[PDB]
Amino acid sequence: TQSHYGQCGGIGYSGPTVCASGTTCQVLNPAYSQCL
Repeated sequence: TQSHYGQCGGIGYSGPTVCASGTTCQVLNPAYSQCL
């Protein structure tokens, strides 16, 4: 899984798109899905 503060999604986003537990794959803005 992806670590705390590591980016998860948003801007048609590739790479480690699956967060660690406790933290959420966020939706702060359309581009900004992060592990918070």
